Amino acid sequence: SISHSASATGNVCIEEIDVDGKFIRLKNTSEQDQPMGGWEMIRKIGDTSVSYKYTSRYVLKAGQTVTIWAANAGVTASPPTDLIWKNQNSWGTGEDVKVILKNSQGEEVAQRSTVFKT
Amino acid sequence: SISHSASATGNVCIEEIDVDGKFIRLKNTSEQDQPMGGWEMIRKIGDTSVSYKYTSRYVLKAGQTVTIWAANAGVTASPPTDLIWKNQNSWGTGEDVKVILKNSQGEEVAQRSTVFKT
Repeated sequence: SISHSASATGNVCIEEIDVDGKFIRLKNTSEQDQPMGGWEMIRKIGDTSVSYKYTSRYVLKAGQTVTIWAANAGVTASPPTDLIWKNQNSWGTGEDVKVILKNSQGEEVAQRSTVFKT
Repeated sequence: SISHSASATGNVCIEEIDVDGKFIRLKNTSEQDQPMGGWEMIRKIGDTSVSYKYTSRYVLKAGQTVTIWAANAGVTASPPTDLIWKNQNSWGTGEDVKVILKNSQGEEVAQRSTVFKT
């Protein structure tokens, strides 16, 4: 049934898209701090594609994660380890989700999918 | 530079191939505990395809990671969290790796890559 796919071209990799639809977690695989200012994260469930734009001064430090929770998730924001998506609630479950991460230029530096079949 | 790849058709997925060359970590993303008896990890470096056959009754519980430590790594076994690979030592650095998980039937349930390009 469940099927996962992933890719990366650098330090940051998308680690998990929650099956219950409450968070998206990224991680810095490298040992070098990655400035993520101006980066973008586009989550596409079918037709809709919602984009989270990182703050101008964000730095995902080495070997550490960032968990973008939804507003309805019930988890408060404690940056930098945890952040909250502004004005976007849970995306839901059962639908194919694909999350694309884009740098400041606009290239795709990472991806992750969760295609459901039956 | 460094690239990444991943695939999964079930609960168990491969989470990291050590760049230094000391461990291969998996995880049971789903809530279902997975019976992992007789499964095999074919770590394909270049031509060689060394493989680790699992115990008869090992089970990866929900949201639980297993790390197949090398012999020369220096970490003692502490099952079920960590396990050791018999007489395999280090993969090395700068080597393109591919670790393929195999179920008891012989099918592939996971995949990971770490293609290094200067």
